[PDB]
Amino acid sequence: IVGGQEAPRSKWPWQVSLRVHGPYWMHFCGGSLIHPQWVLTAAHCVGPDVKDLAALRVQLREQHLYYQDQLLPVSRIIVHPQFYTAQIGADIALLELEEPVKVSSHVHTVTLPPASETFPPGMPCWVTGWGDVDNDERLPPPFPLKQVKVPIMENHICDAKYHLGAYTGDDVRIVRDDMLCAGNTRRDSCQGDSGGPLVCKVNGTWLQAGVVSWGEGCAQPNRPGIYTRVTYYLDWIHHYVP
Amino acid sequence: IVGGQEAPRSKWPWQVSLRVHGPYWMHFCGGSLIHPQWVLTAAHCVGPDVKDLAALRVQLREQHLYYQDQLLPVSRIIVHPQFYTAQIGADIALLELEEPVKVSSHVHTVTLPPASETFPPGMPCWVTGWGDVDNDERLPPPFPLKQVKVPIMENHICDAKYHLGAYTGDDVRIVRDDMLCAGNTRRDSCQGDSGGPLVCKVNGTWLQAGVVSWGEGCAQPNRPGIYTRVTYYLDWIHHYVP
Amino acid sequence: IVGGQEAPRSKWPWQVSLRVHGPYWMHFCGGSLIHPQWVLTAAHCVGPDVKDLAALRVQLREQHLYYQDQLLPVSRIIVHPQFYTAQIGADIALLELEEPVKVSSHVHTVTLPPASETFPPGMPCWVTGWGDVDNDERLPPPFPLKQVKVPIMENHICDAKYHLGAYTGDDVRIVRDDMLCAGNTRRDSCQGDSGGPLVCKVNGTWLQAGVVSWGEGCAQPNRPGIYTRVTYYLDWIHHYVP
Amino acid sequence: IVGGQEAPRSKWPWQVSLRVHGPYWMHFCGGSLIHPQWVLTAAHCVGPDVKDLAALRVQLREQHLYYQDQLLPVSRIIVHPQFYTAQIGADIALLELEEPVKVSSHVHTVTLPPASETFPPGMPCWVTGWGDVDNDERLPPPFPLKQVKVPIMENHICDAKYHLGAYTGDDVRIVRDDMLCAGNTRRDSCQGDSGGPLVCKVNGTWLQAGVVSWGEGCAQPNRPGIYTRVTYYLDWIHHYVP
Ligand SMILES: NCc1cccc(C2CCN(C(=O)c3cncc(CCc4ccccc4)c3)CC2)c1
Ligand SMILES: NCc1cccc(C2CCN(C(=O)c3cncc(CCc4ccccc4)c3)CC2)c1
Ligand SMILES: NCc1cccc(C2CCN(C(=O)c3cncc(CCc4ccccc4)c3)CC2)c1
Ligand SMILES: NCc1cccc(C2CCN(C(=O)c3cncc(CCc4ccccc4)c3)CC2)c1
Repeated sequence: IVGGQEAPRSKWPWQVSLRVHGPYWMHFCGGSLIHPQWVLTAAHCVGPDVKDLAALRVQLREQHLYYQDQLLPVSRIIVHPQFYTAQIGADIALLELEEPVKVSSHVHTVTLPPASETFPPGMPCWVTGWGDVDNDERLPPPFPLKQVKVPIMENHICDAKYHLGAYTGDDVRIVRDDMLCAGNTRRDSCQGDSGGPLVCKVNGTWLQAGVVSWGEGCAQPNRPGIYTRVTYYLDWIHHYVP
Repeated sequence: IVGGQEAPRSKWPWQVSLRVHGPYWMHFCGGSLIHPQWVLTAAHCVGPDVKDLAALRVQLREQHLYYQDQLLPVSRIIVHPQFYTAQIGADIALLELEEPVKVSSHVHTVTLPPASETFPPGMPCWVTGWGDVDNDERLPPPFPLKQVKVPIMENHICDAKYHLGAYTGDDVRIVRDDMLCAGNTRRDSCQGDSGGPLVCKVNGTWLQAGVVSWGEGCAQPNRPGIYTRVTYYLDWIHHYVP
Repeated sequence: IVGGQEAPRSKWPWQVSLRVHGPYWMHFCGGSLIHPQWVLTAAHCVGPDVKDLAALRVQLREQHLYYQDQLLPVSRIIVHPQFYTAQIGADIALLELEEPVKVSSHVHTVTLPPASETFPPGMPCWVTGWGDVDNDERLPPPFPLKQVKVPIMENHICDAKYHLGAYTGDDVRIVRDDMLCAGNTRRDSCQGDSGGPLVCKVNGTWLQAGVVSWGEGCAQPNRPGIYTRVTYYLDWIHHYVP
Repeated sequence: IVGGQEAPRSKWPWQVSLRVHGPYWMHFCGGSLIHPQWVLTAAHCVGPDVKDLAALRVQLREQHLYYQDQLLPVSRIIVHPQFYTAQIGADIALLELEEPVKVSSHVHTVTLPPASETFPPGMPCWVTGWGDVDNDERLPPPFPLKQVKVPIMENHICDAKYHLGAYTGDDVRIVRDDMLCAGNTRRDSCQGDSGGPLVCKVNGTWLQAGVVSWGEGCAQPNRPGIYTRVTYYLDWIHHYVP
């Protein structure tokens, strides 16, 4: 997270951290609990090449990374078949936990938006995670969960901005229909935040609008962060999670 | 260049090296002289973001990099408008030299192929360059030009090979129509070879069948090197090169 | 600390962490409370060149680094004058806290030995710290205070081992007289543990035998860890600590 | 070499490059030919631990490193028995080439000073080598041999300068009697240059005053380069070298 602040212990109960096995169980991406038994993440975090299930762990909300670890096993990794890279799209994936989670005031699911949600500029939206604080800048220890309120920019506008300073033809889409943009040069997502959520407060209720996906750097001029648009994959999500 | 060998001084008179301004004039991509005044290269070497002509220089066929440089200014950098990433394709570009090269026996153009040339499996082709001798293994000094013969593989088979060990849907194209595959786990192009030439001897003439573009690692199982298919872009090339 | 285990919360009440300001108050060396107002560390940790006092802070016994920091200012940095490098000797320094520690049952001073104390082989000695767990292997998060029981070795047997595989003359002393040896290829202190304590239980009492100084790598064959002999520098210490 | 410039081809016939075996015969230290069959160098380049002779190669004078190699095998490595670290002293060594060198104009020996030579405060002395052009800054390719003229600084004046801004006692010498100082904040030797010669022209004859050995950084305020005083080790050298 570039900008923002440490989340209060009371915010973002659905946030999780993905851990890969090695010298220690290192965090590599974020995610969200969208069902007692399913975590929503970004496909690039776990693909496109097939990974070893035994080398992965899910960690639920934690105010400080690694300090109160209760690693959970995963029985399935479901990656969207249309995925190869985040620029092409379909950067979305599911982790079915070996066991369901006992919900809490501190840890519970996040609501997926209705299929018609669009999230126009102006909506209060926050992206959260334990990722870098700036290009090539690691989140220092104790690794507090960070949050930052980011502005949503219309797709067609964001697309045109990505073409700024590039050789790419104005009529060839960079920011696709299944993607969403948010952030400016002071507020953004960054490596390590990938797979986590972008949530907006809609009608007195938090809705997960996107999944941290990619972008040209973090907080750079004319390069807002790109998120996998949740609405574009509800059909797919629902094939697996109740 | 993975495997293969240092190239005889009389072979590959069209090879060029692209240099960026810095502590010194560092090699960052290969190229190929296709007209006394034009260099063919890979778009990802100079894009998708536009860079400053002043930071770029072109070095003609040299046996040992940096050994006896004779840098040449560039007047125009022309990138195919359909380019954004190598996985998406259209990874091709043209560099206009401020001045037309005096062709000799040691340095001259390579022939472009006719739109019909498919270059099927079994054709003798060589990739040349000064890139890494293996994944994360730099070409050691005195940095000699390397060559390695590579077996070509039909697009459809190469594409399916790339699905082996991957979550990508079998019906989702990974290797595209504007690309060409060649190489194995012991002979391949690699980082730093990008933008250079893949030439096949066709009925008496060396023709440039491809532009080194990308792949998953170098000489990795089921991951041959991917090249931009020169025939596909012949129309685009001729719109600028006489 | 190489080998050993995370230390229970009750043991090592004297352990302290030294911190330098940067993105965060990063730990860089060990240290030990020898008086409510004085911390004993290694000269190499804070020397030989003069450093800005506003750049240093001290942390008393903390189970996991960074977790619950209570950073303490420092008034004075006293380095043995005969110190230049650890191989030469006199790797010992004193830190004067801005004010006395409210000594408690959990965090309190360690006892310095008598000048006559020798701490001979087969003795029960221990080293504690937050340093690397192996050569080029940082203590993983959440960084718990580690401890390891190490076997003391006579200074001359140690010097002999250090000459094995080296050009240095047999008659030339590597392990000097103001130094002490402990450890093997399975247990040893390492970078990050410098300045920390080596304590030995003598007739029902814990006595600080040395301060982590140097060695060739950590837990390497024929290369026991080398400590600054505290008995050697008592007059200097007493000259400052009441 | 910090500051200075490339050496004309005619100068420094005695300079040599020491190579270690790896992906390629990598340069690691400089050296000087003092006998058709003997090379003078620093002991820290090849010690304190004993090295594998099959892994070492010597390269006589080269305008450009690696471009026209002709590696010569070594039959013996003589490290001064008093050596352990460069701050302690005796940073000198001898390599005996397997075969006597065919001496000429382009490449021949350097003259060692008489037992009493002194080299007074501020003399035209030169240091040469293929090392870093600055702290953490490498010699870019094609790695031309650099030269730079450096002022001598009497040892007492130098030692005092090393004490400025340092804790070490004024009566404890850092710059030792078997050492010599040269250089300033704009001209100096650096990592990679170690083992190479420092020559001072006295009465038409170029004499080697020292061996590049150590210092605090390169060309740092109040920290001139430190060299092993040749005159101090003449007897030891002649015990081996005719
Ligand atoms: N702030 C949003 C965000 C969130 C999480 C991770 C990233 C990271 C994605 C990878 N990345 C690239 O710049 C990047 C990597 N690969 C491809 C591209 C697009 C093409 C490109 C390449 C080079 C220059 C310009 C444009 C961009 C760093 C930020 C970005
Ligand atoms: N052997 C031919 C060749 C020639 C020149 C350069 C490369 C390099 C391209 C970048 N590269 C990647 O692995 C790579 C980088 N970005 C994206 C992908 C595709 C998606 C992917 C990512 C991670 C794992 C599997 C697949 C692959 C290293 C080799 C390869
Ligand atoms: N396991 C004991 C221990 C405890 C704390 C810190 C260290 C570190 C000191 C620095 N270090 C060196 O190898 C080292 C650094 N500088 C100098 C020397 C002595 C000379 C030398 C150099 C190279 C090889 C052999 C001998 C050794 C790593 C371990 C070691
Ligand atoms: N310009 C002279 C010269 C020539 C060749 C190589 C070096 C290198 C020696 C190692 N080095 C150190 O800074 C260095 C390494 N270890 C020990 C010391 C002395 C003690 C010291 C350490 C840190 C700060 C101040 C003083 C200094 C880099 C330059 C320096």
